[PDB]
Amino acid sequence: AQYEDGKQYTTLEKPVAGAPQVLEFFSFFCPHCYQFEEVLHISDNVKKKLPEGVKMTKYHVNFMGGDLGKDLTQAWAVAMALGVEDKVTVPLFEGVQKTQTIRSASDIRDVFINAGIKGEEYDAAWNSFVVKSLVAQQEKAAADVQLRGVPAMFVNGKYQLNPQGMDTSNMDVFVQQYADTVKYLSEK
Repeated sequence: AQYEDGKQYTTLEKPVAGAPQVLEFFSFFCPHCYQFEEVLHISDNVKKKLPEGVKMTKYHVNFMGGDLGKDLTQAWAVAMALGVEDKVTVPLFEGVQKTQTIRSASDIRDVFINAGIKGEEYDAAWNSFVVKSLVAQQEKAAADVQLRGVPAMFVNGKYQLNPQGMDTSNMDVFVQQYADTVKYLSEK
């Protein structure tokens, strides 16, 4: 075939029921996630080729960057609740990996403040139980697939993207191949 299990994707031998349709994991500490987000715009290009009626979910993970890592998962919970993912993603990536000015929860918060979320609104979110459950979900979803590496994408709880088996000569070509795989898996 042209799409083979084990070549552009793998199959979970322990499929996850009731999963988000398209589910992506990242970490602001993860160098390839940095590339995926601002150089490649994977999420964006996947969305453009996804079918009618498909929800795209993106979650942060704890297992990189110790204490800041968890903080970052809480702050991504905040970003989701306030619907400001689009406004903090880029400055969080550059804060952790480029400029290295994010060293504490406080520095994380600054990115939000500078992006126009108000202090009280952020702090309110930060401490809210609605955020607490969104942290739970991120953890639960990573747990359900025993996730040990990012970036990572799963489709319908049963297939996992395998980017190491796609050509990386051309970056544009890598992305289309990646997205087309997701669409393929989506229709399966």
